[PDB]
Amino acid sequence: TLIKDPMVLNIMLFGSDERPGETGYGRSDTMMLLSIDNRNKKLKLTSFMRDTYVNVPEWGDTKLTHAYSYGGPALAIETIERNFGIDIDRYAVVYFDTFPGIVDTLGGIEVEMTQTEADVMNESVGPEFANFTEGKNTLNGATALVYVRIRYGVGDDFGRTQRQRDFMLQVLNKVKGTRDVGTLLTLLTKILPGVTTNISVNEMAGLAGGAISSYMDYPMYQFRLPEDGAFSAVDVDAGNVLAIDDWDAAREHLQRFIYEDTVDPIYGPSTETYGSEM
Repeated sequence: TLIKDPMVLNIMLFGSDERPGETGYGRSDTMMLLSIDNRNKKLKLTSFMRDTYVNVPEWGDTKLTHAYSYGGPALAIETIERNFGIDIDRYAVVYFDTFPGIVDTLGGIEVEMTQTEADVMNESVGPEFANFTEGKNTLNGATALVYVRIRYGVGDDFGRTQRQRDFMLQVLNKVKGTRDVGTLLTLLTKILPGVTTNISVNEMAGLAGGAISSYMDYPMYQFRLPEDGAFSAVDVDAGNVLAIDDWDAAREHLQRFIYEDTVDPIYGPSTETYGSEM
C-alpha cells in the first residue's frame, strides 16, 4: 500500500530541542524526510509542518507534532506513512545541543534576516559579540544555538519554525559540499552525543560510503508539506491546526516529488515539477 522504491532510501530526520524527559520522548517541532534518490541521482528534503492536521494512529485527528510527544519517532513515522502513503526506511533524531559542535566543525553557517534579527540577536549575545547586520551574518556554533531558539513574541513562532528549518537546510547543504575527511569525521564526532536512530552501525558505514562515492554529488532539492496554496489555519479542539483541503493532491505531489515517473501508473504522467533545487 505504501510507495517503496529500493533505489530510494527514506530516512526521517527530527530536529529536537527537547531530549526525552525520561517519562516520555521529549518533543520535536521539526520533521524532514531525507530521500536518497538513487534512481534519479538526487537528494530530496521534504519538510512536514509541526501543526499539520493529521490522523495519528489511535489518537484520531490532531497536530502532527503530537505524534512525537505521544509516541516518539516511531509514532511520528507511522503517522507520516498513514497520512502520506510512503514507506520510511530509517530515522535519526538530532538534538539542538549537538549544533554548536556542528557549526564550528563546519566553520560557520550563513543565514539572513531583517534588521529585527540583528536586534534580538545583538542584544542577546554580549555587546562585544553583537556583530549582526541585515544581510549575511555568519553564525558560529554558539550563535547558531541562540539563533534557532530565539522567539520575538508569539507571532514570531512561525518565524522560529522557519529559522530552524532554514538553519537545518543550510547545515545540510554545507555538509553536502564539504569534501575534507577530517571535517566529516569530526562532524560525526559532534553528532553522536545527541543522536537517537534505528540505523545500524553497519548501515551507517554503507551510507558514509555511499555519501563519499556518490550521494554528495547528487544535486539537492527541498519541498514542504502542506504546500503554500494548500491549507487553512483553523482553530479546533486540538488547538490551531493546518488543514489540508486536498489530501489526495498532497499525496500525489509528495509521491511525485520523490518517486517522480515511478508513480505514473497511479496518477498518470505529469508535466509538473515540485520542489526547488538548493
